[PDB]
Amino acid sequence: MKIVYWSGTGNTEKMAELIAKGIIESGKDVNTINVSDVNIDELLNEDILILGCSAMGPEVLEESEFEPFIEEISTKISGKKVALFGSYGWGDGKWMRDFEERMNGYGCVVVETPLIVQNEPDEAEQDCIEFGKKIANI
Ligand SMILES: Cc1cc2nc3c(=O)[nH]c(=O)nc-3n(C[C@H](O)[C@H](O)[C@H](O)COP(=O)(O)O)c2cc1C
Repeated sequence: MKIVYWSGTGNTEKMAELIAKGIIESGKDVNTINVSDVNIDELLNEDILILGCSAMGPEVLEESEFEPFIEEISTKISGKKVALFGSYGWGDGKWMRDFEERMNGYGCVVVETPLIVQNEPDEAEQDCIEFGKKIANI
């Protein structure tokens, strides 16, 4: 499996590692890839796309790297299963409600409720691992 994410300070990156840990504990292999190093073609061969990005700018997806990536794969993901996650600061998840609506609008099936954590996981570490376990059972 593959987990693609963008992280500015390391919060979403830590979530990605914990989600990966959950998948691995379930007995499956998984690779975490920063959005800057992804290969769209190899990624589209995956049955489930696991995507993460922190809340950036005015409650939007990170603009210089993550957003263009989403726009690039948008036309070729209809019917695919996707799991979304990310860290946020002062808001209440607006960017994620929009992200979920967007993915659904592209024809994707959002398999689980998006996982959002405020700031660094810390107390939510097990929640991240459990999310990976749910994804591994799909
Ligand atoms: C320029 C900028 C804009 C941000 N905008 C939002 C926002 O609109 N809503 C929110 O809750 N957090 C916002 N944040 C806070 C981040 O989402 C939060 O610090 C998160 O933990 C960062 O995770 P990361 O290290 O994975 O980037 C913003 C942070 C920065 C640097």
